[PDB]
Amino acid sequence: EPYKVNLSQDLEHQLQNVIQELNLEIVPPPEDPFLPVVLNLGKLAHFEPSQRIGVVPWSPPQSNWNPWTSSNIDEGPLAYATPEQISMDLKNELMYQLEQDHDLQAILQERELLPVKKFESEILEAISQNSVIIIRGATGCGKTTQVPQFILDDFIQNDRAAECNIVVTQPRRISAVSVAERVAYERGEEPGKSCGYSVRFESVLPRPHASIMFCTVGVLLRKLEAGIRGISHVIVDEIHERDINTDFLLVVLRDVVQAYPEVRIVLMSATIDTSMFCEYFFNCPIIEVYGRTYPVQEYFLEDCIQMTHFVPPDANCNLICGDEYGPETRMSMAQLNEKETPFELIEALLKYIETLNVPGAVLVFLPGWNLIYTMQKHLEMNPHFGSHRYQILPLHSQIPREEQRKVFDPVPSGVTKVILSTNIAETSITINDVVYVIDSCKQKVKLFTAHNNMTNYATVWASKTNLEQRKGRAGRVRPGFCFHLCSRARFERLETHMTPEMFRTPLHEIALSIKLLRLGGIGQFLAKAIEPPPLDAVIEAEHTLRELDALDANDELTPLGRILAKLPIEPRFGKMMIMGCIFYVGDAVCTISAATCFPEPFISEGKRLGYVHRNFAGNRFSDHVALLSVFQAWDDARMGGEEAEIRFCEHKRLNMATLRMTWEAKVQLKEILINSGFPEDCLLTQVFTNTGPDNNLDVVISLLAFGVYPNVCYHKEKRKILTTEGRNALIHKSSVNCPFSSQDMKYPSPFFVFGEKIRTRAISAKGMTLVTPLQLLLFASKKVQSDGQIVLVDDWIRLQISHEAAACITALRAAMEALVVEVTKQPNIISQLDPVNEHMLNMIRQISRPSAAGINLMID
Ligand SMILES: Nc1ncnc2c1ncn2[C@@H]1O[C@H](COP(=O)(O)OP(=O)(O)O)[C@@H](O)[C@H]1O
Ligand SMILES: CS(=O)(=O)Nc1cc(Br)cc(NC(=O)c2cc(-c3ccccc3)cs2)c1
Ligand SMILES: [Cl-]
Ligand SMILES: [Cl-]
Ligand SMILES: [Mg+2]
Repeated sequence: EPYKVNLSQDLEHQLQNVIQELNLEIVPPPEDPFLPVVLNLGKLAHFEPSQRIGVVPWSPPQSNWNPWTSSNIDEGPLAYATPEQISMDLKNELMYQLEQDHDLQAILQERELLPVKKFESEILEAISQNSVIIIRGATGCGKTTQVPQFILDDFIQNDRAAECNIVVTQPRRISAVSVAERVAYERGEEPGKSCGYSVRFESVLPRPHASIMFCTVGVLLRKLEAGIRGISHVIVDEIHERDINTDFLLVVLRDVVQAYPEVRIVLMSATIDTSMFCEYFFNCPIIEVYGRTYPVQEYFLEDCIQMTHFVPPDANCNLICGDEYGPETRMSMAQLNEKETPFELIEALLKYIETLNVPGAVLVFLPGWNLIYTMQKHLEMNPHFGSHRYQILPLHSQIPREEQRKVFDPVPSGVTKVILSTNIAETSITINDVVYVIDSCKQKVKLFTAHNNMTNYATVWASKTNLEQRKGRAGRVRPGFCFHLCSRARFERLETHMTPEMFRTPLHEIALSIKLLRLGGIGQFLAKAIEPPPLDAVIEAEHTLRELDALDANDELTPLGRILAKLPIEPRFGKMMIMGCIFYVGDAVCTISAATCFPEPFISEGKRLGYVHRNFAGNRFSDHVALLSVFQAWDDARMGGEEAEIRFCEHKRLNMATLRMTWEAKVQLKEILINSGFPEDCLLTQVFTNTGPDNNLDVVISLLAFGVYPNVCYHKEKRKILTTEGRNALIHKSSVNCPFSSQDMKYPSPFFVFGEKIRTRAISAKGMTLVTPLQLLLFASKKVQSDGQIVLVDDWIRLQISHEAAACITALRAAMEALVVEVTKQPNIISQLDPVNEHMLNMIRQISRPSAAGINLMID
């Protein structure tokens, strides 16, 4: 039914007077109430379109240049020091370290036994003679940790240390950091000397000479605006993962290596068909790397049920079982849901592994942290799996690096190490005690569908290549056992390979990177990829960027697009942050934005929020206000020094690591807006109240509606909400807006904007913030139609509201867009806006108020 909006007569008129002063078109009302007219003003201001394939330039290392900071070395000995001097000094330093440090000699002795060591000479010849090589070999040979070292030490030992600066790309944040720490440790160092790392919002720079930067590809791409300056070698690691940014970088690097053949590219791959990569890079050589494998006995779901005598409480391949297996096996398998992972069978399998009386670690492949937590809980219930007999360790990207390194530690005699792992343990790391693999046969992939703005953290079937790779992890120390939890018939219906990310990932961020780097057309450049993305993804990226006014009608980068290109967040949040700067609430909007890059700081364990966490929300029915209020309290507690911070965080059940990384990310976002010319004064920390009148916070909530659009919903009763699609959905358990018990919430408005629309067995809105009907019209709606008493918003909900208010508010939206265009041309103008534009912003400030829509959040 149409929702009744109670806005005052004075507000009606003030809106009309601002639209008067903007000399703007109040789209008049229809004659026939069944001829509904579109209120949506077209664009009221544009960027002067520009005229319409570039190569990223390359230059080699040189002694007076810091390639990591992209700046001349002017202070210190290294400003004038000769390459010969630098090389002699680094060589002398290294030989002396090696002859003095006994713990270091011992570590080198371990290095010299890695399978890859035998191929050191062959690898180094191939690189010295070819612009591009591929190093191919089984996971655990030592490609990742040793090859960057082999190259550096080659230069150091041959008196040319100064001529060597290596970029190593990794498809994951966790790999870039872990490998940097591991390689530093192998060289008797911490990151910051010969090794360093750069990931989104965190870096430890290496020394400028004879050094290795481990990064994520996203970092190297954002740093390319000035070219690859002072680097001898780009090692692209784990190319077989088909991480989308790695696929993208291979396009860039192939044009680099064609134009600048003195550069060295080294691609490194697990044992897959690398023909594609070889052919792509002008039939470059492939260096085979190998060492001792062992046979691994493979079993499937039928073999597992039979040999454990286990009994449980697309077509279904658990009803298919051959006649060489007994009837209780078939009857038991046929009771298992293929969409579930049988946690109880995994327990039974661990117990069967005991009876073999061959000691070794068990690696369990589980798709996400949810099934690792679920497995871990289930085990730590049964006292059989206590400290006396078992060390059960989780391995996922989000647990702290102290805990992640424990998977490599050895375990007391008579205790069995069990690793409950994501696919990090498939090809990117090697745990050395492993004799037994239990394989869920599933992957976790983020699927996004634009048409309905639906996110699905999907549990999908692994590939045969994934099952073969997972089986290989059992056969590094002795003959091993791999227990696949899929039926033999399910295995026959598995794809050979996962879909590459390039085929199933939104491309608007890569599109911005192509345009910032002057590489040509989005379509044109992506057509040269090794396996190009689907057309509809390209069209969808171009549509997103034009709608944001990041591209002009000639598909060229606007001054707005150039700032969004530089901000390492979702473009829509980038634009939200520019709007925050204009309203002088930049700090708060940079915090909302930074927080989307990290897990929730609330340690809530998948249950409904308790009293302490709900309290951070005040009277705003907003997960985002809760998050801003946590940061304000945390930042106050931190005045008391580290231990006061630790105590505040564990007394409030907060993840301190997440609050610190989010804070660092906010500081970096603010720096980029500063260097784009936004004044310091629009980005200051602003104390606020989450209970009393606060116009700064009202504007932040208006801008959050813009940021998360089109995620709007309407509350019916209890946890039931109506989505943009006219569809029924649930309030996420996580939300301060989820009813703790049977007490139903009394929302002063039924409208919510939210961070994520999530598909599981149902549709969920996670990260929910109540907005007024005025904020809906202003920033949480594209198309609005009026019959003259009733408005239809994006074809999914109706408001009973003045035709004049609705059209006046839609015009404010259009007026606000035009100012954003003008502000991005010259950001310092926000200091000194002409009066009509201040009145426009004051009107948005006013209709952001709860009072503006007849709401008082202090009276329930
Ligand atoms: N943090 C660590 N602790 C212990 N061993 C490690 C660690 N990191 C790597 N290794 C060991 O180094 C060896 C080489 O690993 P890596 O270079 O990743 O191989 P590849 O890249 O060829 O798969 C393996 O035996 C692995 O177990
Ligand atoms: C473009 S290139 O390939 O020639 N070099 C290159 C390659 C890669 Br991967 C990363 C980086 N730099 C960084 O990641 C960072 C630099 C800083 C910084 C700190 C203080 C002052 C100035 C810069 C912080 S992170 C550089
Ligand atoms: Cl191996
Ligand atoms: Cl493929
Ligand atoms: Mg590797």
